[PDB]
Amino acid sequence: PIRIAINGTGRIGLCAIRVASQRKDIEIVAINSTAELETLLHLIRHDSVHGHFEAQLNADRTLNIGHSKNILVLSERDINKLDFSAANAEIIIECTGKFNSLEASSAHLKNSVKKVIISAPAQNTPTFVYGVNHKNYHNESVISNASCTTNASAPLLKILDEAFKVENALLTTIHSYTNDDIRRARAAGLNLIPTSTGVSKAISLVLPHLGPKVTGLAIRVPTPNVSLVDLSLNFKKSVSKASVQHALKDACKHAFKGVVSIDEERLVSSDFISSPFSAIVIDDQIMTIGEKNAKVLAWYDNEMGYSERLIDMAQYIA
Amino acid sequence: PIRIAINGTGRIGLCAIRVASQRKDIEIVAINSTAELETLLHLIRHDSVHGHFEAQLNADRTLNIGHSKNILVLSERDINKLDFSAANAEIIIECTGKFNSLEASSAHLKNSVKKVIISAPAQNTPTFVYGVNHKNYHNESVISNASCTTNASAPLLKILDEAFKVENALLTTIHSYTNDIRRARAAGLNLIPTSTGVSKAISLVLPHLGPKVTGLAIRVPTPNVSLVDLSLNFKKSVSKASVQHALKDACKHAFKGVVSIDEERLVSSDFISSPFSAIVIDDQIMTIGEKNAKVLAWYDNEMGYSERLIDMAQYIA
Amino acid sequence: PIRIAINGTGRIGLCAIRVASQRKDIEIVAINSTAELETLLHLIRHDSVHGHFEAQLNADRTLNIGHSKNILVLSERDINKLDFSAANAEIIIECTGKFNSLEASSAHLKNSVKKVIISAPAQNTPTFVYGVNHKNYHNESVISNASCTTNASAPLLKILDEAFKVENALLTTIHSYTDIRRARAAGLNLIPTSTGVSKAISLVLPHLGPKVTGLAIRVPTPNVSLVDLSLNFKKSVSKASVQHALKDACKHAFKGVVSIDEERLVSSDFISSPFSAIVIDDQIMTIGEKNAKVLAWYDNEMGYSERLIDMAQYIA
Amino acid sequence: PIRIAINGTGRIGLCAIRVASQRKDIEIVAINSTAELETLLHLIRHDSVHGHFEAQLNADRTLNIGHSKNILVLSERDINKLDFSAANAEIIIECTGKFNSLEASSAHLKNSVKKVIISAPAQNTPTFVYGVNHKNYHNESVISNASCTTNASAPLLKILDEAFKVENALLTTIHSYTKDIRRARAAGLNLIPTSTGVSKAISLVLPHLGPKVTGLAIRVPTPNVSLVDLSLNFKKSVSKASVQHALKDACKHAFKGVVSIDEERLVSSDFISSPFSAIVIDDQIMTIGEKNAKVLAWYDNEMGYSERLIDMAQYIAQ
Ligand code: NA
Ligand code: NA
Ligand code: NA
Ligand code: NA
Ligand code: NA
Ligand code: NA
Ligand code: NA
Ligand code: NA
Ligand code: NA
Repeated sequence: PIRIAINGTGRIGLCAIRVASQRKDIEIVAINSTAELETLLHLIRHDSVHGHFEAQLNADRTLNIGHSKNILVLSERDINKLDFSAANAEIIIECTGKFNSLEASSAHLKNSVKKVIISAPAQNTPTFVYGVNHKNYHNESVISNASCTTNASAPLLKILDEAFKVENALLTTIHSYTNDDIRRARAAGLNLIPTSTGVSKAISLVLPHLGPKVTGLAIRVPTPNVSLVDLSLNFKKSVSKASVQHALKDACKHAFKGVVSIDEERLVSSDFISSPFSAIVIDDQIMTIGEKNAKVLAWYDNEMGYSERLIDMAQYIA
Repeated sequence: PIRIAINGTGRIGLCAIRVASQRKDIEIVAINSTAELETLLHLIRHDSVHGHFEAQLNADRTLNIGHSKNILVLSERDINKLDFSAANAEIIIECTGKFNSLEASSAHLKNSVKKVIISAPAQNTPTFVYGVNHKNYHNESVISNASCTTNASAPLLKILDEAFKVENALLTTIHSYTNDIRRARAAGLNLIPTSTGVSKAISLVLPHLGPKVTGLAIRVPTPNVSLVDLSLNFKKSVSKASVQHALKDACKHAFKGVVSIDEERLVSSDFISSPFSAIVIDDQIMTIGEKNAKVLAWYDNEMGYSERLIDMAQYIA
Repeated sequence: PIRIAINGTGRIGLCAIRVASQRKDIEIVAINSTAELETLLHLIRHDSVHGHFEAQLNADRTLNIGHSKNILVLSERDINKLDFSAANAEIIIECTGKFNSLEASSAHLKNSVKKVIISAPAQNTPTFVYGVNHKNYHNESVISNASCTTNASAPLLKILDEAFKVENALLTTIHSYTDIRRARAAGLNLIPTSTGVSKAISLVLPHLGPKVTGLAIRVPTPNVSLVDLSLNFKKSVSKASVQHALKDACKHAFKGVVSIDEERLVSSDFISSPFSAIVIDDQIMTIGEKNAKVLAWYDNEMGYSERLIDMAQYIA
Repeated sequence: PIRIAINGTGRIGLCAIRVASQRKDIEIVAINSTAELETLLHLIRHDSVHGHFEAQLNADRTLNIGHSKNILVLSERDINKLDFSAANAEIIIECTGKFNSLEASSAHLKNSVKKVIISAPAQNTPTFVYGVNHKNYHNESVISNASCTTNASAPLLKILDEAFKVENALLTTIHSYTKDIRRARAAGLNLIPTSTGVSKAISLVLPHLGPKVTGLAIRVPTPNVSLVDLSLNFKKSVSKASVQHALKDACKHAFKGVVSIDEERLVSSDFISSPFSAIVIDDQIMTIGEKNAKVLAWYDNEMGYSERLIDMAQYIAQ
């Protein structure tokens, strides 16, 4: 199996642990956490959003979770002292948020450690979204998995561009913040909060030909975990509700199998908690206006889709 | 004063009462409510969103609110028995939700009662949005004030069409719901996509634009303050600054008192009880390519609409 | 298998369907619902709180759920026209809220149909709480399963009275909900409400009911509620002795009914719990010789619904 | 007027600014904040809970709010460098949460500074609750105003003890929130029980009662308006009517302006911004047996406490 270590046990790290533990060709050899061991085990077992999970402590105080039966637990805040090579980790999943740059995360590249995947946008760092541009990977030692919002948006842009040619698009993310710029200085409270999110630049990293043609924003909403992306697109080729439906359905069967899904059951946001998909298209709400414009909406769990792609990327770059 | 009666004391009726009570050239002569007198008084006085409000009972058990010092309180569910004419009302603000059609609301027309404004979309009913097409009013006896969502989106459409010529637009309403199979879902804390007939609603007040627009709503569990998100494609070229400038200029002139601009980077709860039909989010205006813009605006889904209701009452009188 | 019908597909009716479908000795033979068939199916399959559940439609348009393979679906508002007898139903789980009285629910009784359990407090109706007084059943044909609040509090009152002898108690239910106060917007408010605790407890523990009273505070969270008992006892208590008395009851007389949380969990961890009450072990406290505070969680749909079916199996 | 300075502009410091600005015998001469001046002015003016407030910048970059027309704005994190004496401050309202101890806050006692009131429980610090034990104040230079919870419960305990003699009481605080493993869980939408050292807290202000009372808090995800729920056992026999009368009488007399009664059957949101330490829920008072009662009371988590903080400032200045 591919030997990985997870650095950081916030929400993303915890979800990565749970996801990676279920992949038969992964072995988690080490977790580094600011939490004491017993607290870490509690947090893995009990989750306000994703429910209960099986995890045990071995007699030797390693963790035993799924396929990963011998997980060393560390608690070293100083990246220069942290030694994942001693656990024979090959791939570091960097989930602390304290090293989100090429230079900072490169400090992990010690002795036998092969690669780092940063679970966030990272300054000066090659960025990949599984299903979108991962096949452009060329042995880079330190990469970014972008954001949950880009992982939802970028597949949809790619499908729709390949089918109808995107001339321009406007994206609104409805970002569910319950479990997650002067407007930031206020209590979130139960407010709707608009925020700029650098969509164009973010898309440019993984779809360089589209980034300059798209922009948008986020609206933060006090609901839990499940977010929605709202794409308003202008295409070169003429479109209908049916042709757009077909292009998305077909991609989910083929090039985006396991990454994009379609909801034909008229479900609501809570139905997608813990979904593994990067995006789940809201089929019945696909609409067109004029010859060349469409609106496409898609759900995503802002933790689980991203975490599944993070471990997909680990498997791929190995 | 213009003598009005309010039928229904749900959320819109209550807000209409509060608004009307503060207008010097309005007199609320009657309120018909399914609530008992004392309950009605409590609901007028204490509001979980809009706060506390001064109201008294007179000795003779009429209500006393602001400029309306002698409001008769009725409790008659049958519109054919209901007689607002006994209080010399000239205009009905129809807020019950039970008579949202021309045929049904025409039952109000008797004796002194010459006009009805329905506080909702209504079948076969002439529909007006103040600032958008109210000047086309031609003495119709029963009209609709449309919805809160249309009152926010239609002004923005008209301003931007006049400036840049709308070719197409997509409108997402983020509809605050704290106060179709998806509707069978105990909303809980769900986000809920909903079709809303945007094209038809806009066609009623901007016939030239209705066919060029569509969209939807996303119901969200926050209170009162909603947002509309317009994605527009224009004939003329645009920029953030030129869109900003067109909206700002409209708020000084033809949409004064109807559309406002937020330049202070506020959040939703800052607009609770706002009287505007829409408050443009200045800093979040954006464009892409030569011809496309995104415009967001806030609105309180009760208070903007209720202010317009009474504006329309004064105008049609 | 014992053949039951569910009348009403609100929250409690849906949860009773799901629970009953997983019990091998129960066959659901009919459901009556104001929803159209396809909508009912959707609501059984998809739940904003309890998650996704497997359910299928047969060719003949009966439902197939768990051990209940051939469920007749009805839609009849008139209790006199409605006939669960045609599916050979012995017991009705009455969950509409429209017939919460002995007189009203008696109309179910016809043919195969021998018994009704009303899923709420019902006027003039023999009331039982499983593990508290169900063994006092003497074949009554219409019974009430009381409320979710009483199913949580009555077991705890019984355990603690037997151990230490209740002199008096005050109960506060924090009731998760996602009289002029009822005209006020739910969401956005803590709402105190009287709930006739004393009377409700008197129905199932007649000696205790007069010694207790309380109220509820309605809070905008989903499903998982808490009961907060402040008790004065004749015998002396400590955290340790109270803890021990509750723990022992969970192993013995209240096994499967009351549980203890020793893991310091929070409310959302008990969503879908089958227990009538889960005691919050670390938050038990005493003061003076004679006073204790005991908290317990409960899912206000699932524990109650498990009890509903438990009671069906018992009175059969 | 009494010259005060406010250290810290979190929620409590912001409320203290607004309350103090409206007191004719107070002058706020300085505010120390981690925020830049323009951001502070924004936070004072616009509040998600208490609404909009008038505040202006003077030409000389002081703030002008209510009776405080010349407020100096500082941004010094190091308490040893911070010089409130340069603004002739007499009373420091210590609202940062970084110096909640006698030793730590005594660093404020420089040059012309006369007194410090800490807006939190503080280690080794004389603690006072206005209306409960403030008349026991004896010139102490550093004091604590306790917590918002204690400010609600202690007045009720004192009133009811004086009337009927508390033998024992059990207190549950329903705390509206917008080592203890439960704190490792993002609050989220959860109800969260927490031990809160009620007995010790009460002991500080009512030493004779602290040993007879205990309790806990349940954290609930509603904004600002909290409830205290007291279950009391008395020496003297009580009735609903006698308990009602005792509370009503105290609100007219010894607790005028501190405790009030709600006879209008209102709900939590109706008390947002209330200045009272506690608002008794009159219709929900109940007794059982001869000697036991339950009493509930509302309070705004911020405003009641902030009003008392400035009341205490005015009191100790004299
Ligand atoms: Na009517
Ligand atoms: Na105009
Ligand atoms: Na503004
Ligand atoms: Na509006
Ligand atoms: Na008691
Ligand atoms: Na304390
Ligand atoms: Na006072
Ligand atoms: Na207080
Ligand atoms: Na005062």
